[PDB]
Amino acid sequence: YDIYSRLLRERIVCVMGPIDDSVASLVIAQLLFLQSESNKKPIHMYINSPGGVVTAGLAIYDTMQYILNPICTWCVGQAASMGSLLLAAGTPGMRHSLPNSRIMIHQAEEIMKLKKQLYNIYAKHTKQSLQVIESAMERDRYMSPMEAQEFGILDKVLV
Amino acid sequence: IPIVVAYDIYSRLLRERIVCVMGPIDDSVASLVIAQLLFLQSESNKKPIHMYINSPGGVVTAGLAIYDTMQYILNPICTWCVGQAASMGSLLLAAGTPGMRHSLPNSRIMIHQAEEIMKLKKQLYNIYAKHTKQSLQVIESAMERDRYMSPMEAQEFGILDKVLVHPP
Amino acid sequence: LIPIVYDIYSRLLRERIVCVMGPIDDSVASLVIAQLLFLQSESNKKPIHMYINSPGGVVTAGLAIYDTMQYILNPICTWCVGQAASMGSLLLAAGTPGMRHSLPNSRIMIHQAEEIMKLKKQLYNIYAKHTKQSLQVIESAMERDRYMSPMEAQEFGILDKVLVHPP
Amino acid sequence: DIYSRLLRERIVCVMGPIDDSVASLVIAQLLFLQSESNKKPIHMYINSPGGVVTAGLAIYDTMQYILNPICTWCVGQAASMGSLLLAAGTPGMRHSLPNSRIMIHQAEEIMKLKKQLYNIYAKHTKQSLQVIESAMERDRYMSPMEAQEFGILDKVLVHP
Amino acid sequence: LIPIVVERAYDIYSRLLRERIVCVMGPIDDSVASLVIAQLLFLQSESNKKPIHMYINSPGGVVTAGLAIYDTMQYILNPICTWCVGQAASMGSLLLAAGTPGMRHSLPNSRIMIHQAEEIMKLKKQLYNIYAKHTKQSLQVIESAMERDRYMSPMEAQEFGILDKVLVHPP
Amino acid sequence: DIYSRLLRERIVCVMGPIDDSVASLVIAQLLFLQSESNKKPIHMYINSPGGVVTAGLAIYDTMQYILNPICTWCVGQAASMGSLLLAAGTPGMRHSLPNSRIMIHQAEEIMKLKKQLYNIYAKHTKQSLQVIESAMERDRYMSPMEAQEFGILDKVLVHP
Amino acid sequence: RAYDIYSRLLRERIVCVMGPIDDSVASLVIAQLLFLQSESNKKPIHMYINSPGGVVTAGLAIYDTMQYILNPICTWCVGQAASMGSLLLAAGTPGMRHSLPNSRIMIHQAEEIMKLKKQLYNIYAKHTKQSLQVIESAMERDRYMSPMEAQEFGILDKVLVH
Repeated sequence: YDIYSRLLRERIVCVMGPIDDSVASLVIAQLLFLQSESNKKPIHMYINSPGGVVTAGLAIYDTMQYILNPICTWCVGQAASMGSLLLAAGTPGMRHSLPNSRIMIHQAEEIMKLKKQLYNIYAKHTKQSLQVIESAMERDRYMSPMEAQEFGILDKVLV
Repeated sequence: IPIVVAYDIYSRLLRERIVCVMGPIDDSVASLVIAQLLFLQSESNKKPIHMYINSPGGVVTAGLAIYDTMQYILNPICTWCVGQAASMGSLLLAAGTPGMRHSLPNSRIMIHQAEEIMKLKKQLYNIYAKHTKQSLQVIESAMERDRYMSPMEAQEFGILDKVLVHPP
Repeated sequence: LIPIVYDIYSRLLRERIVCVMGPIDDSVASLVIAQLLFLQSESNKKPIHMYINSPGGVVTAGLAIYDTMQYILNPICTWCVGQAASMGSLLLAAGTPGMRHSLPNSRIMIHQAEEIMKLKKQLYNIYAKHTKQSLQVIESAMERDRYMSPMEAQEFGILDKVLVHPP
Repeated sequence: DIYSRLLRERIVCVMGPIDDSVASLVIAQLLFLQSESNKKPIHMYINSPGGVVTAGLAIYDTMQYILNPICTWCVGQAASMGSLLLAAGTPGMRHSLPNSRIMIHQAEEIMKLKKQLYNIYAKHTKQSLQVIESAMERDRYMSPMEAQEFGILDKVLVHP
Repeated sequence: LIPIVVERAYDIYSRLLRERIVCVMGPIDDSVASLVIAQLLFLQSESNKKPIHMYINSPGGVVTAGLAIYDTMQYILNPICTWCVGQAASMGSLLLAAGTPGMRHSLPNSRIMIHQAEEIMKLKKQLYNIYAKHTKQSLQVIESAMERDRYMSPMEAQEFGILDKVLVHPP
Repeated sequence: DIYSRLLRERIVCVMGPIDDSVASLVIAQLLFLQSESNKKPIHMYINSPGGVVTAGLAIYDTMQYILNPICTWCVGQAASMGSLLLAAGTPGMRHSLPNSRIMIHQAEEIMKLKKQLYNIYAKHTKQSLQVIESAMERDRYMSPMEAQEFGILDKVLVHP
Repeated sequence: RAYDIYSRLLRERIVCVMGPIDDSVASLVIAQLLFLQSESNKKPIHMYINSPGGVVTAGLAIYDTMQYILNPICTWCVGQAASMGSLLLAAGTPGMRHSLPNSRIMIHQAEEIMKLKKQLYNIYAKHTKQSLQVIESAMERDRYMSPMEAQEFGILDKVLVH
């Protein structure tokens, strides 16, 4: 057992380092395998992502929403734009984050269309309207997890 | 890369009859996927295979190689789209057992891609028509247009069979 | 990389399925000939399947594979997958007459000091021995650089049968 | 692996520059060892020229999350985030061998980022904010004996 | 990568060593010389009389590495069975001729060539003498023929004395 | 593996540069061998052109904390930090082969670190600090016989 | 392939020193040498040399280990032995330094270079029985010596013409 494999036995899936197509392949593979291992038990996902490809991160967001396990997401260190989506996509009520975490939401025409999809999915999961998020995506700033608990991304900031 | 107990994670999923086609379609990916399928079809003549696509494109002859073997295998084939199925990916996506080319709601799909390339394009046209039922000039118009499509819109063109907003 | 427990190619090798995929170089020539001589060691009458997907290759490595294929008594079924270009077509042609197959969309193509023109006569000669067409016929085919469909490969004798679904 | 045989005896070797890759290994060993037991401590060997700021924080809050006592041994150089991790050891159990060197030194999020480091240093070293603010600004490696009066180490060890 | 056929599982090359087959394939190097020399020493320890088959496909290589292989080939008391496949050019031709007489072989379709710091001369003068010993040709025929740059058919090499049989089937 | 076969026999090979990477392994191997036996000798073989000072200092620190007698064998050259390791063998069992090549030669912070090097040589070579000053200034490798009179070695052996 | 047949060759006490002598090769060679002495203090060791020389301070580390050991060392030059590699060839036990019929041998390779040059001369002089004057003159010359020239020089004892 590699420690990553030992962790996977306890249904802990890491996402750390920039989300590329290869990390997505491993994360999707583990998730599908963890679903077939159990259609009931939770899965824990640890997010430390400085960034990610939009179509890669969208594939993981799809897979998480279209899987029947409860997904608990933990912010360790930083969840940049693509990671903040994946954090906010964990099952509502079970999105934890560590005290000194850093969250950032901010990121031709097809890119605007996909960016429009991101606006819509962020509005659903954080339960803000479209216009609130339209401004909050525009501001290129990190935020502390206490502000993110109020903004609606996190549920409980864990110390 | 994770291990599971000693199978690699992919080696475990291959037991669940799942073929991961990700990344560019190249000779190695085709060689590996063709070989995977030959094995899986030797384990059963009837059990549906699941092929999961996230691919930006690839070599035209490589995608045709997987397409050919997909036709020759007797098993049913679920073809799922996670992320994107561009260029040759859309042919592999279209090539599943008609009626069960499933997909995931936020995917993005793109059919768009001397005389060898021209004659070869007239082959892609015919095979898209057989799976998507469309007419040849319609395909040539759509293929000529370079813009992503949605899984709702993809199902209206016929490439996808069912978007799943969740497991049913 | 490769699905392992005893990767898939060792697993395919066990059923006498010998891949030649990617270009034919001396490195792959060394491996392919070794597999053949092993498979002849375990059983001599039984079939061997060779799957060819090659864009081309170094002429002297393919020739090494070619006369190795001739040397063994096994019937060698060749399967053309995506490409049999240049030497791949010659390796495809080397199968036991009747058993050189293609998938319905593969592209087959035979176009390629003093030794190179002498090497080409050998290529002329060896294509002719396997395709039964005349010598000037083969010199006319390879002078023009074009890919040709599997239906045409049947009439030229390179294939014997294109298989959409098994009989 | 001599490294994996040191994991059986509850030793985590944070050596080399701190990066997200080093962070993934380190936090994973820590979470595993807590699952093994909640009583026996974790021995942490720090030797790091430098570190990604958010990586070192990810170790620290993982450090402070676990119920284990964490024995922190500096060997060689514990610098920048390595000094946060060196301070991050449980109070009463921060060690060094006598030849080591230590350095605390290191867009509004950068300002808030540097600010949150001040608070954590103040919590564990118990020095006031102005003391730590000036000290981090001083680009100077400190000797362990200076670090010990500054409070970062409980014990400097000569021939234990 | 190499197909791992199971038996403990051997590489396909390790399987062929069991059958006493040494694959000298690719450009001859100091590393290939070490690999090939070690295999030959192990094979004599394996059997003091049973033959050793050497498959040669070498575009050439460093002469001082080729000679190191050839020297052990001469030293080893077992019969050696040198098969040309593909090509045996420059130093690979010397090993092709280094097998026991009447047992050096060539596939019907191989291409063979004997054409290749003043040691370059004294060593080249060495190569002529070893070619003279093994091909049974005189020194002058070798001197003039080695300067000709041209691959030779297996029939021409047969009549030169390098190889003893070109066949189509094992019989 | 051959190197781990030597570890079974209590041999630790500092072969090549003393870099952060190799210091981590040698420290780890040393801690292991202290646990295997609390009394049996530990043998060290040195062939080092040099390395980074802070990593060599981490090796020296551990060698001093390990209780056991450390036999330092010079095999090849011991340049810069390797000679400090060689001089840090427990007195009475610092050895070298006849044809070995030995070399002690090497901002404010480098000065401070280099002032540390002086004393650690001084207390092990039994030389006055001004003497270490002059003999650490000259860029010249010295024979094992010359090193014995300076104070680095104890025996220059030709056969055991 | 490379490193398990050599593990087999370690079994019958053959140490392959091939490729340029670098400290990694030198450190592995001495590690094998001490290990083989640890197996038996009296049995022979076979050394196979094909090296286009290498780094002098590590070749002296190899050379010093060879004079250290109790087991007799037999050096078999194959191919070419150059520079520092020729020092290993000379340093086998007198009476056990051999070569193939057509190997090639060469003895040619700050104050440290000058001092290193002097001590190499003593080693060659001790094991080859020449005068230091002969070694100076013979070490300047760049030429490779034939095996028969090397036997008469005294570097080697016997050539395996048989």
